[PDB]
Amino acid sequence: LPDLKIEKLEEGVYVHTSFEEVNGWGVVSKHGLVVLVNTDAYLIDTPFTATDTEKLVNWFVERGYKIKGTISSHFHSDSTGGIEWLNSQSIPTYASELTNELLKKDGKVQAKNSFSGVSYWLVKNKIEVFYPGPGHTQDNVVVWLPEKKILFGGCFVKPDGLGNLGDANLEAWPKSAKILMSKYVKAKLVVSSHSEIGDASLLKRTWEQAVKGLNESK
Ligand SMILES: [Zn+2]
Ligand SMILES: [Zn+2]
Repeated sequence: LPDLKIEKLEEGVYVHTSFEEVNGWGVVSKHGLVVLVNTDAYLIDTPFTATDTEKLVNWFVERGYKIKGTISSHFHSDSTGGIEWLNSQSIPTYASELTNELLKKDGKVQAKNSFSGVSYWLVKNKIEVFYPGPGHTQDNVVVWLPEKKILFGGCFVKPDGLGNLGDANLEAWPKSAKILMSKYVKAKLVVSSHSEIGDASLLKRTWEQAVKGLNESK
């Protein structure tokens, strides 16, 4: 099983990539980010496991950084698997109240901090959490970095195919995807969960795949 990967994307922005093996899929990988605000560090999604989340934390803590908060883009374990351990560490965890509501239903540990609004600033003018509408899941949120013009779209951004439809809203995804496009028309980079990095075109490609996957389902 490949090691938790950490790669500097640019100043103050790192992509963490963790790995899971699941029968009927082989070895799956998952991208999140760590975002620095000066010497404050923020986790955008957690690794699948407590153990990899710890490694991720330690890596930055040992380099001097203070883990100030974590935000999970949706309720599925590939974003939320580390929440429990981080809670036991008194490292502050966030999720929208819908994500938290869905985590509870799933029998999962909830984030300690939440918010009810479409938009929420985790750091004043530096980290914005935004809910486009239902897509991959009812609750999926994106994370925007205004200074850098980087959008982490989580599993909502699916330019090459929609992936797991298990909890999806095919009816709503096209609308949500358009809302996303209209909000962040000047994105320079778009980091997704299971696709390589790209520019703002990825948001259009998602709208397109949403519209396709929808038609297919009828
Ligand atoms: Zn998911
Ligand atoms: Zn995913």
